[PDB]
Amino acid sequence: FMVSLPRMVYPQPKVLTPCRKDVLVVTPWLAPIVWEGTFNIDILNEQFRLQNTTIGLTVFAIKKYVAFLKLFLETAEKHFMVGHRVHYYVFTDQPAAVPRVTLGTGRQLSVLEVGWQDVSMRRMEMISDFCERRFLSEVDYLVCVDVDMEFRDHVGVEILTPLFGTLHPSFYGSSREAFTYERRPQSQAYIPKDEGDFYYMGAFFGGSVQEVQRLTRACHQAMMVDQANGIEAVWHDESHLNKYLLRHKPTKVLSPEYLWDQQLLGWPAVLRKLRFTAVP
Repeated sequence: FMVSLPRMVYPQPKVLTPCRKDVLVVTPWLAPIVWEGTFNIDILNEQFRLQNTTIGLTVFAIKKYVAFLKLFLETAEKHFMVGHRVHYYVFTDQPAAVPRVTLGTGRQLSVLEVGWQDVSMRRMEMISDFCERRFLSEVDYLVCVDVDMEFRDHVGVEILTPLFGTLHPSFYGSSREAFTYERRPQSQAYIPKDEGDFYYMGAFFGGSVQEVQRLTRACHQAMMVDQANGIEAVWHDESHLNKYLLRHKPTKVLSPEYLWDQQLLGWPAVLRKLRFTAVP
């Protein structure tokens, strides 16, 4: 059950005036593609706060990657879901190397200790196999991101939806034949040259807990089949994520504002904001 929104004063949306004319803002299966200018964050914040939404953010920081946690977490505090309940889940082989980062009210962090083929499967296995009941009890949505990143601008409830992927920044303007999908028919991640909507990045996906566990379970199973068959997909769990999102369409797609590499790709005019970016 959803209570009424309060009275709000904001500019009238204009039917005969698009917010963005330069980019595709809805997929052919009627999922919004999230770009700056397409959303009124005040309306969305109201909708999600009225449901007392809790967002879980999962991040793996193994071996040398623990060094990235301080900037990752400090910038998440500035930019990620501010105002909403947030639970960080840091999966690491070095619990003691996790920095003590000061968190805003309503936000918490849990450190989860973890122990080549298993390493590739680790993340999908952890989210679907071991953390299943925990997540269902603790959060409404799960977001899975890479640690060697920093938030530079708002990343908020505009992304939340049953299932989302993010446009890989190297491929958003590419033809599908150029996408680095797995191309060997012997792999469960196989996608033919005449299929594919988008190339999604493994570094940022999520959705409701139920849908994220479905995705990670399916990818983990597919990866185990490939292992048994002596094959490893070209881009590992990203190849499987792409296969899954081809066959189970996401209910939102995030624009490359949400996954960018400024050193490699600059700041094109089509990106009004750079929200979550690679660390040089």
